[PDB]
Amino acid sequence: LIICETVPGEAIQYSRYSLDRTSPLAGGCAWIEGAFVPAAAARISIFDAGFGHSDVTYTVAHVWHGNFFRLEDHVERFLAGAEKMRIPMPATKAEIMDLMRGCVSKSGLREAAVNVCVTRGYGRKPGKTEALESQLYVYAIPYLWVFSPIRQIEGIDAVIAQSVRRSPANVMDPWIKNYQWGDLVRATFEAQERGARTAFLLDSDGFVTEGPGFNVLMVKDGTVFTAARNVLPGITRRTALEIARDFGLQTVIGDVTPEMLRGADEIFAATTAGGVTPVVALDGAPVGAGVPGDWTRKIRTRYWQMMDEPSDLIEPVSY
Amino acid sequence: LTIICETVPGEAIQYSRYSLDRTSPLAGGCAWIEGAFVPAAAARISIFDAGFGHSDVTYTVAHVWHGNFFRLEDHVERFLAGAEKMRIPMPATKAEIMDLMRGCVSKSGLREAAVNVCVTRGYGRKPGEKTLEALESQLYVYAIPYLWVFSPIRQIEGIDAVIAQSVRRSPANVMDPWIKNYQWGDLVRATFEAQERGARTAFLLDSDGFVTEGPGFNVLMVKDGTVFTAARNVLPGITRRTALEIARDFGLQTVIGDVTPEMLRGADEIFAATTAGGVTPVVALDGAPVGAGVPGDWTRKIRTRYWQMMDEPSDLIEPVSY
Amino acid sequence: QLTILIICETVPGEAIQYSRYSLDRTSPLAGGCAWIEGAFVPAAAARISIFDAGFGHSDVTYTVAHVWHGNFFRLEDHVERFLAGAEKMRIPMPATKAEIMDLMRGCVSKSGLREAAVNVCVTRGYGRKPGETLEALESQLYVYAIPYLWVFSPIRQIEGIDAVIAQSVRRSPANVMDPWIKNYQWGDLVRATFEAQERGARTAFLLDSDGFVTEGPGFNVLMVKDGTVFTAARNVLPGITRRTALEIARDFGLQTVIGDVTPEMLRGADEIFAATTAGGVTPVVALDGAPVGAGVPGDWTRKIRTRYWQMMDEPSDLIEPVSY
Amino acid sequence: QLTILEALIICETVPGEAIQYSRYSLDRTSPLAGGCAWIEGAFVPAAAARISIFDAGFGHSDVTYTVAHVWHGNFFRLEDHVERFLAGAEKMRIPMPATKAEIMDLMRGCVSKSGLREAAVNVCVTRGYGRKPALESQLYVYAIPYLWVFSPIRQIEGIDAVIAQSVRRSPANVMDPWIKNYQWGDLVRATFEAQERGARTAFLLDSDGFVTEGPGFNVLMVKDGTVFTAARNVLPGITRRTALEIARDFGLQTVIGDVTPEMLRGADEIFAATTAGGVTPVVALDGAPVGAGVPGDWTRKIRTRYWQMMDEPSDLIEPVSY
Ligand SMILES: *C(=O)c1c(COP(=O)(O)O)cnc(C)c1O
Ligand SMILES: Cc1ncc(COP(=O)(O)O)c(C=O)c1O
Ligand SMILES: Cc1ncc(COP(=O)(O)O)c(C=O)c1O
Ligand SMILES: Cc1ncc(COP(=O)(O)O)c(C=O)c1O
Repeated sequence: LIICETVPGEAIQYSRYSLDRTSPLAGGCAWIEGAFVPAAAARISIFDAGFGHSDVTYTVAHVWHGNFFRLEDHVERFLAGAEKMRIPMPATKAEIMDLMRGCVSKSGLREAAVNVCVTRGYGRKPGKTEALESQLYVYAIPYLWVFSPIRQIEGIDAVIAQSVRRSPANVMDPWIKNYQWGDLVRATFEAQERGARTAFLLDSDGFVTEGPGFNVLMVKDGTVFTAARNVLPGITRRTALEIARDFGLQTVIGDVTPEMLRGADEIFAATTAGGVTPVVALDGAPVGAGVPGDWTRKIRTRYWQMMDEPSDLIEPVSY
Repeated sequence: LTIICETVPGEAIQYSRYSLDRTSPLAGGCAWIEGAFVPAAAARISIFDAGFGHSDVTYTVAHVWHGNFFRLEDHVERFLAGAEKMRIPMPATKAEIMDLMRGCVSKSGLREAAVNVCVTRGYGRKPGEKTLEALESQLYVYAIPYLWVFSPIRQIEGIDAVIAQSVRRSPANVMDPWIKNYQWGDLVRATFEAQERGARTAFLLDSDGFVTEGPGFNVLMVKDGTVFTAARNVLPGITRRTALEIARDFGLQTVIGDVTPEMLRGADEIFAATTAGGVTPVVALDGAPVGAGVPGDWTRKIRTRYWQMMDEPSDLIEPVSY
Repeated sequence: QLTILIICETVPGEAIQYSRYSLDRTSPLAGGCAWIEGAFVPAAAARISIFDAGFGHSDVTYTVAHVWHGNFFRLEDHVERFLAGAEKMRIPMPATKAEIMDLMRGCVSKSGLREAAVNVCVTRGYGRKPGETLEALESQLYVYAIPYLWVFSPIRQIEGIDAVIAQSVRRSPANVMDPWIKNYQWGDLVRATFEAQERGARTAFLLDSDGFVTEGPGFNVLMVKDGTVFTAARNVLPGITRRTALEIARDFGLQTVIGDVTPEMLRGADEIFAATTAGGVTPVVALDGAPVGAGVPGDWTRKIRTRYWQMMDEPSDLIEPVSY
Repeated sequence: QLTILEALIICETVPGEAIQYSRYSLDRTSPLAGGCAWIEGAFVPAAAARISIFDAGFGHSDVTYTVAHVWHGNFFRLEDHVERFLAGAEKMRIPMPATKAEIMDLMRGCVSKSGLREAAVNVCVTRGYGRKPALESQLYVYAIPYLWVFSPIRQIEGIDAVIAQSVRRSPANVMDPWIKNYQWGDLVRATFEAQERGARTAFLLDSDGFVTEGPGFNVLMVKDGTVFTAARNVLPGITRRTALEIARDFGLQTVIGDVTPEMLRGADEIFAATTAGGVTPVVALDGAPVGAGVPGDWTRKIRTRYWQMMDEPSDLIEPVSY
């Protein structure tokens, strides 16, 4: 089922530096039950209901060129989903941001993926009081790619999965970022069996939702369409839609049919682990012209250039 | 959200009378983690195991009662088959798994225990990676004191339930309940709804409106000489399997097949079945009594025979060598 | 017994009043007139072949446009939705948009009815038409104009109705038979009506597979919360009464959102109302035995209802007087 | 263009095989010869049978029905059909305006007056169009020449099918396929999909991904000596019922229960079952051969036995008095 090669001349470029590895936390740092530890050594109690019940939600913020991107938006969504899942939060928004910034700073990574999750926990904590049994776990590790940097430029192929559907809103809601990947994993297997890189899942009514780790967007005659129901409201998606509106395009978050996809001018995936990815073939047929689309490239370009432009959306890490 | 427990004096559920020597640190609860038997309270897994971040894991729970394993072989076979269906390579043989489970219980000293075994997709190549295609999957095992979904008292006196209206069971073509798994998002939602509606538990319906199971147990009903229980969108429970064997031995018909809410509302009796507690009468449903509103005759006979099977020599029990 | 639905009682002084006139019954078409297989016929004589696939397969779609005070309301909107659904259903249309509107105008005119419901439907047909060619379409267009129909009575339009969220039935999915196409497949909707009756309410709202609010039997469901009007996007007919209510709402300065509606949204709503050509705008004053907001017809609902009926007497691109 | 039935009096059949029409002459001086309906109290020529446009059976599809057939002048399972018909009308809550005996007499009369020795006989009941010219339900009956979903040649040579991916079968908790009904929106969509993909017909899945039925027929499969067919979200067909009786008489096991696409793709044989044509081999599915790719061995024996039952005196047949 640390730094990476990227396309010369294109918008995705790691930082040019070298990491001080005297620190055992350099390269990847987790925070577990009050301790900053080397990511490789980070372990959780097997009795955490985050494991045995998948009673856990999370988000992933990224750092690029030493800048957090939309860290505040991420933690607010993380917090809103934990409230929806009814998991009490054992730390404030400010505290969580500080723990994430601490994991990144300690790791020294300028290109990084920062996971924070909260679990229902494993019962009373070692040692207090009504005191919360929820557990926060954080880690900052090298930036993750669902699709490689080369494919961020050259594009991927996809299928509409036929053997599995996305988890319904009234079973376990994709709106809450969650670790229940049973359907997403099955869809990844199906993609492999059919010779594609990834799969889009349909919901029970047959509408297009998302894929294993990314939102799905399409462009058609000057409008960008993306699903409202049975998907995570991704923050890459939010950015792409803000970019598209700046470019004068219209945006619609609403029901997306497979016929809409098949007729689309352009399709692309969006996720914090990779950014904006052209999808150039669907179910064996070309998407539009079969090459990364015009709007796709100009949205992807703007996305990466934002990593370096001062704005309310970026926050430099203090290392 | 919701070593010895109080039991009802004189009824069929009684713990072993004994003293547990605590000289060994494994006594009271023992886990097997990455090649080592450790005390349960110290059992920890890598946060990077996909069994966590993707719930890429399946498991079973077999129990020990009066120092006897109950249907250990059936549990391991089912566990192995679900792992195959989930496409998780198994890093152990059936015989190996059974010996780790016996070892955890033996080292724990517990005569009444719950024994969990699960396999996850793993966290990448194991430490001491010695080749690329050595299996990355992880097997974790633990034996801890026997767990009760419903208390020993409720096993005798019964519980009340609701049919959930705010959540449905995971469909077979999303993540199949037939594979025992840790994706409890819907089961936890149903637990919250029960609490908000003032009932002990909830039964979930599937997308077509049929009765499936609840949070940690199968649902069975009795009507005019037949025991009915869902086929689709449920775990094929081994407590359910035993209850149906017992029913047929009592002369009743058994039907594994679609169960409707109207069937439940007309039932003579309803009961829950799970390894974590056995056979539990369900005496009220959506605030209305089930049958005569007390534990039914067949439920009580099945429950009694079930616990007696923990003592009676059979192919179903395997005594633990402490 | 099931209750889905020339002059009926209305509330005196309120915005709903029939025309005061005398219908002359000399022409046998007066009071109700259908067009069936090239012929205008009295409504009571209107019959179709039992072998029409619109019956045996429900291979049929339709719309109902209404006449009030002798004015057609949004006739062209209706025929445009009608045609678009028939194309979605792949039923070839045996007439042009213009021809359809003329037939509908014909039926109303010949009926004499100043308050009427005008149904046009197209079926896959019963095979080769009498008098034929494999060339010729087999689809059948049927039309009728009969006295105006009320899902909820004129008095309930003023005083309000009570509803339940159905728990024993769900709305047909988009990938089974799409509610977006107005259709005659009312299996789920009839089940929901019976459940309403069993639970002591006037009607029921159906949820879809994912547990979201859709529509009721013959009407759309709208709600008002803190200055915004909400109504479902998916698994509903895009009603033209709904379309009109939203237009009115935005001219009152309210926001509007067509999109997913949850049961919890409804349970917190300030107001709830139904919308349909067969009766207009209906207050929903109790849901699942609980009061909706204050439990009386709500402020905005009453303004929207009032304005809707006023629009029947206001020349505009939306109303076309009937030539009697 | 929609093709639901391939073969709308006598049709061409495979010489020497089990399906053969009667050789007789129709007395056509009667207006009813060749097709006779009963509508609102009168027998009328089928081609002039018309119903009120205001019948809720049209405007709401508030209607259920069955079709029993006559072969070689014998009604086949007439009583079973009327009993299924009546039970579905009760489930749909449509009052029945005639007795079981009165229905069977009207069906027999329509056949007798038609003179058809091979006939399809439809009986339906609708909610009606209001107070009649008390109870408003309407019964309509017609006997017309026997109808073929698949032609007599393909009853022998077999057909090809696809599993529909563009549409799903109506759920039990929307409009239950268990009640035979005229709501074919989904079945028509599946028929168009079959046509687009170059196959003669399609099988529909339900919400959970299980195999249900097709447009006008049940789906059965054979694997290693057992016949499987869906339980949920299908009509409990009487051809299906007959085929499973024959299978059991032949010594095969029969299982009415959940059928997966994987099971179909693995089957030894697949066949369709319906009153409009009988038992049809399905020799290709999604462009792959079913089993060996020829009409299967058990399919052929069941089909042969089915047609021989049209002539063998038994509780299954009753001769029609013309
Ligand atoms: C029509 O009766 C109908 C509506 C309302 O749509 P209009 O406002 O009349 O266009 C809504 N939902 C259903 C199922 C209907 O049949
Ligand atoms: C299921 C799913 N959809 C979409 C996303 C991406 O959303 P975001 O842009 O906030 O990372 C994720 C992240 O991996 C995801 O898990
Ligand atoms: C969802 C679910 N259903 C049913 C069961 C009961 O199965 P068994 O009797 O094999 O323990 C379990 C727990 O044991 C379960 O988690
Ligand atoms: C949907 C459906 N399934 C199955 C069947 C077959 O049922 P029977 O064998 O009783 O005719 C029919 C008959 O046309 C049908 O309409």
